[PDB]
Amino acid sequence: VDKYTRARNAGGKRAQDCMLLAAEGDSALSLLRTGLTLGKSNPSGPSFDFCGMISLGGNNKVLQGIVQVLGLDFNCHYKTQEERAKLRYGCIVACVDQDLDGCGKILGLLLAYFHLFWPQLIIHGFVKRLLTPLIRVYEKGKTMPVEFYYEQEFDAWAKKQTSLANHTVKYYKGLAAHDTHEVKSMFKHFDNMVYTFTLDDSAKELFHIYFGGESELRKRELCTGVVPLTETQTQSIHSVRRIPCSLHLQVDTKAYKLDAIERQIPNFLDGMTRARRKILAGGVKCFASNNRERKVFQFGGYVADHMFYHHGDMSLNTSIIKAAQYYPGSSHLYPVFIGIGSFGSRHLGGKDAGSPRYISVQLASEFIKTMFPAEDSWLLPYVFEDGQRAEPEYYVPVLPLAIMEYGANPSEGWKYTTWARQLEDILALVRAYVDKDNPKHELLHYAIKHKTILPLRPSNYNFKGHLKRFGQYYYSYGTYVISEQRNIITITELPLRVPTVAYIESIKKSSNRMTFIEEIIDYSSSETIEILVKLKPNSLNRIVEEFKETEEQDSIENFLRLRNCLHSHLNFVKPKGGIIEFNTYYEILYAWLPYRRELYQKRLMREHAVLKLRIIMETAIVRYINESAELNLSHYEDEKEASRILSEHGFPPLNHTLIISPEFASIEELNQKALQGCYTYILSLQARELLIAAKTRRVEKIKKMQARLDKVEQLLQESPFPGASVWLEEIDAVEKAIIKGRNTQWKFH
Amino acid sequence: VDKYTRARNAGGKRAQDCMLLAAEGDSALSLLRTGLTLGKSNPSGPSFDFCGMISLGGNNKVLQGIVQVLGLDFNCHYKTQEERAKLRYGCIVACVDQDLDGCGKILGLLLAYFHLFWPQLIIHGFVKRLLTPLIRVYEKGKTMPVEFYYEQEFDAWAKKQTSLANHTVKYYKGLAAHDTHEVKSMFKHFDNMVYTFTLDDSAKELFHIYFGGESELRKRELCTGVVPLTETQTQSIHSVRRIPCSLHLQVDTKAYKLDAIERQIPNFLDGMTRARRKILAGGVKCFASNNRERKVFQFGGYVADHMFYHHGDMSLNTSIIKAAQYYPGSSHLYPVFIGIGSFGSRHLGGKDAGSPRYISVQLASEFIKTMFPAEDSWLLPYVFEDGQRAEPEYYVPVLPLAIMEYGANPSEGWKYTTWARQLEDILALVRAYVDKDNPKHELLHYAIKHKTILPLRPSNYNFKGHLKRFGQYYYSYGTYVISEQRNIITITELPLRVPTVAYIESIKKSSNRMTFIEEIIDYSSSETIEILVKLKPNSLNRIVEEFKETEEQDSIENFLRLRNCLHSHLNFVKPKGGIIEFNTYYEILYAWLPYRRELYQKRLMREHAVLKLRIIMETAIVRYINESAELNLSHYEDEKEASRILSEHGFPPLNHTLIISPEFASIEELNQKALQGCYTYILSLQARELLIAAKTRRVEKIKKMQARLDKVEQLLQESPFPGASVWLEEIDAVEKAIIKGRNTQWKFH
Repeated sequence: VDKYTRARNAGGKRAQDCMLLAAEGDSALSLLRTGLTLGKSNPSGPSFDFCGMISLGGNNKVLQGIVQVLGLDFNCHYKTQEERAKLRYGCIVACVDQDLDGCGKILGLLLAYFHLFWPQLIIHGFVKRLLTPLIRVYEKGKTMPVEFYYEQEFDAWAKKQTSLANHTVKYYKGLAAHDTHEVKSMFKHFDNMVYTFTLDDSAKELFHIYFGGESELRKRELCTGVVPLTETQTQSIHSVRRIPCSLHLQVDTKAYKLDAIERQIPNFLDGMTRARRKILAGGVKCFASNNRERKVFQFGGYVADHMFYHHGDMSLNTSIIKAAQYYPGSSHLYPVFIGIGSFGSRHLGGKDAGSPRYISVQLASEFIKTMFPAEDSWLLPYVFEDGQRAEPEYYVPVLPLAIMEYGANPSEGWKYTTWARQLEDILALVRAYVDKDNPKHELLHYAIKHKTILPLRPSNYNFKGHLKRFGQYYYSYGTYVISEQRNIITITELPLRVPTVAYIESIKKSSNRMTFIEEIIDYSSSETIEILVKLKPNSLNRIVEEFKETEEQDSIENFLRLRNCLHSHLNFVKPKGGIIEFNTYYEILYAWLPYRRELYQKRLMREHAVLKLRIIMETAIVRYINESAELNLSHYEDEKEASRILSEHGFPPLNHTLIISPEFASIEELNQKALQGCYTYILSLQARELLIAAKTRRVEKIKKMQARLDKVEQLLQESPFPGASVWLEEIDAVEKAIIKGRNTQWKFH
Repeated sequence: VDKYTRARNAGGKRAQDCMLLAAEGDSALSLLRTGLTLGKSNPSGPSFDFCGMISLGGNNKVLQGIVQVLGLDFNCHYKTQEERAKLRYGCIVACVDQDLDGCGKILGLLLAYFHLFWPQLIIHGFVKRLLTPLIRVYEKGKTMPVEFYYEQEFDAWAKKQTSLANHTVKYYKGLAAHDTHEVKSMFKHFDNMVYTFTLDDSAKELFHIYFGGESELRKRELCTGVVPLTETQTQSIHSVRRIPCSLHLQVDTKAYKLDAIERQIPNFLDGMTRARRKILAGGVKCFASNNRERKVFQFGGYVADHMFYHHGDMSLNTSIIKAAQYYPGSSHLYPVFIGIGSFGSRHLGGKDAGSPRYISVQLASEFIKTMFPAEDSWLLPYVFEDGQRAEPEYYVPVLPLAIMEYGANPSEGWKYTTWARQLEDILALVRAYVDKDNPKHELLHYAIKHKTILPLRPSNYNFKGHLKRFGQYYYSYGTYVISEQRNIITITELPLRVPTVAYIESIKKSSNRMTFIEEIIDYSSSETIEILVKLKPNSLNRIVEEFKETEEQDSIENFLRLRNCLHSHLNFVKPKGGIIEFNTYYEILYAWLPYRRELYQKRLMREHAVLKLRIIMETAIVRYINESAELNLSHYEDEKEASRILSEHGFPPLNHTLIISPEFASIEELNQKALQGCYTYILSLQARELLIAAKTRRVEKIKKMQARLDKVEQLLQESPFPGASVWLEEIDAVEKAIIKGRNTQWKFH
């Protein structure tokens, strides 16, 4: 009875005709109230005579709320027609958003709830949804648009079209996006919009997996991607208006389950989540003209406007602030921004940063120009947020960046914990893989059979303690000095990633050792540690007898808790989709190596093709320079006549815009679109560089481009793989930028 | 003992030398820890030997926390030197932000707390603050900047300068904005930065007013503006490093008290708060090139980036949504945006809007182009957020917009409630004031002596009920029909601004009238009301005997609560600063009328001056066209030589950039800057329009501009005030845009 509008004929004699429109949220209910009492404007349509509304967004108080209005009995089983004819409504029709959230959450729980208790209602048809168009394309002529209920049904349409300069493509992911014209239009044919769920005897196991525990089988299920619906499946759905449970659950609620765990766990190619990749791409795009200081809320507003960030601002502001912190033992070891201001210190974990009204930010632009090179950002797959081009799917850096900066996730949802690796020990291994004159190039012999002779040990940069390997795990230690005059113990270095004030409180709470120490003061600097622990008198002789001299840990380093264990949970997201757990750090590096050399081969192949057709166009223009006298265009002022004349004298037609600036185009689109254009690389000249003193320029340009094409053709013939000698120069420029940044305190003066 | 670092010599024998740096927040404490243990890099500076730190997170647990570390006794009075020499520190030194918040809140409460209990400590000097530069200007040459502690001390500096093309002006409103170089630089001279508070025997009454109740005297105090410090006062403060309590409280904590009540109460010129004025100016700036659709979070990100909005996004998103709702009885009656989507309905108060990920927005551009005309946005005073030009101080519309759209504030902080006024009754009164042939132009005879013959009654648009005046107040009524067959009462119209679902719950809670009715169902449309109240049998004869037939209210309209009283609290903000309460709606209109005609006079005077110097420049160029033959500049290729030659032949030097585009410049800046420039309106020609076929163009342009100057000179000589005939045409275009919008449901097709 909460937000429930009762139908007129509900519970009476014609209660087998009624529907119960079950909307999620509260704006969907406003759309339904607009559509149901639409009036005399459509006589053949629904109304409140046979439709009632109830809200959702609640085994809770809400799922016991539709039971009270349908008259459902838990003890019944509803097998025959006369036994399920004592319900107060004919069916339920769900009204959810077309986005990742509504069809994953509300429909998924409602179907699982009906399958758990009354599975004979999904059979014979009682749970229905209604689906509203996703994409509408509007012509500049006619008023009735062309509508698509799935995105693949739009991709199969617009691929077969001409230039879409007269069409407006418009996406509708939520029910609050439909205008009054088109919400009036959807309630013309309300009955051609209601689909029915069915069972297929695989839904038993699939409802067992995704809902109701069994986390082992969910971890076995979410390892692969989200395979979208094929063409014959969508045609078979539209033919009979019946959708199976297993297709909707596999496609439309696996995708929610993967969307929820992809904003916590980072991709393993670049080490970023989705929001951090938005921040990096918006920072590359923002600071490209002038590298001027922007404040943090202004750069956050830029990223929200231009990279389509729709999850609040305080998450965005703390992600902008968190990335640019450079204290000892921070999350980023190679930050992508420069923190002009006060971004917090090591003592309370970066939580004492300034307000984002006051602090500023700017790019690194010597690190970020060299780690993520700009001529490979045109070869990466991108995401599309409602038809507009946002951030890429994944960057591929030069050096394996998922194991270089160490960070965890600040939640107890999913397990993820990375400790950094030695830069001097990843560079030796990468340059053993790439270079052929590097004497340890038998790495290939044990990159397959795992026979590993080069090491990867943890970072120990910005760390004055010790790291020791005890059997299987590494341990970090702190340092201390003892004054045997006035018995103050001075703590000078805590172990890795341990903030100071939480350490002080952890000594405060342990009462078995608070009964020895008297007073404790933190006189530390902003980046070093100096803690005085003043002990009670006659204490040092008996704390040795309480806390024993173990070989792994002496008497003081368990008295003051100066030992840390480096547990490491390596759970990552695949590029195509899924979840992968790795179990050593060698495997993350091995996976990274295959992907990067294919970007070297792709961008060299792309450059080779573009140089081919640049040379073709410039040779054609020089040939027009030679015999320009035999073309009296002064009386050929009609464009089609000069076009037909130039078609006779062997000149090729060229799409000159796509030759000058190939913008995110692939190799095959360059091959099949650059030869279909007009003759406006000749018939659009200034007639100012047509003389002799500019022909030498174009002959020299052809000379430079031909030499560069010979250079690219000898780069693609190398050993061990194409583009190898390009990638060593990139490694050297990266490590010079990192070395120039480490001895400037990452300010780059 | 909460976040307290004990000074090293505190409480001992040299405890008269120590300081207690009391920082607000937690980033200030990181700055102080960076500065105190700065090391051997300055030997003559503070350290932890004689300085301790304590935080001020917030008569509480924190103000009893500095008592415990200073050793303050409530019963003592601390009059003589030997009685205040038993404290554990020498003084307290406050470290607060230079912004509106820190110096208003934390210093204000700390000074009031010390004045309430130990007033003999402010005398003889115990409460000190620390002053950090506000503005630094950096030269492209030298490295040491020029520093300013007050803003007036910067305005008196930069006014006396030359062109600031080699200086970078940089503002520091918060303590987290100081870089490493300059936080190291401020701790060189730490002792030239600590100022001491003193009493002046007016602070007794001023501490009595602002702190500790007495809201009557605060309402009497905040009626005027915030008069900033004069030059001789700041020089007298810097001479002896003593600041009075009364100057800091009057200037720096009145300003916080006015900043807090200026984001709730709107200005009376335009009817907007500060955030809504940011949204309007950013919407005018965003949708100016192409009036496309932008989603609400993208337009919010634009306003945060370009108009300097620093108060979160959900306040901004709900203000963008409330600025475009157009249901019956909404806040805006003339919304400034067009709501492409679903922005909520009248039934639950417009709080059932869509998510701002999905809904879109665009400008009105026929209303907003005519109410706020674009050639007066260059004559309004603006605000400056850290040296950059944000939103104006106040718009001045055409029609008095504070009394046309009715809205309240959704809080119990300050009283503000406006009910709209009849458009047909404000237009008659404004056009009686402006026009001289309008026969009721004796409005001037009783705009002074208040003798009022034209009325202002409430709106009754989008309202099907009744409005009746009973003595002093207006009352709104609802409608109903009674079926004497099956005793359902059908409610068809609720009174003004009353949402439906809250009305239903208000009938549900009253148990003395729920004992008669038994069902109540809501079959309303999106914009009309239809509620069925199904009563128990034999009920209608006795509800007449419970609820009497008063002349003001019959038996049904107090049974169903269909009567509303129109209380109206008219509290507004002045343009200069302050709080004004008005007590009728005539007075708001009278105040608005004087301001608008001075903008007509200002923009006509501005246009007159610009046309004068445009005619001067174009006449000079035509004179150069005449005798261009007598200037052989072919061997005068040196620019200074041709400049000195053109200075001889009567040609005036003109700043041509400021003549072509006068950008926010006043009349006197046009008069004293347009005559000091170079001769590059002649010596920068294309030499393509120098021939005969372009001289006719410039002679015709001089003809048009001379006719327009005669038109402006006869507009400034009118009656009753200059620019009167310009303002009637604006009223007619406004009311045609409003009439074109009311019968399109404010979609403007």
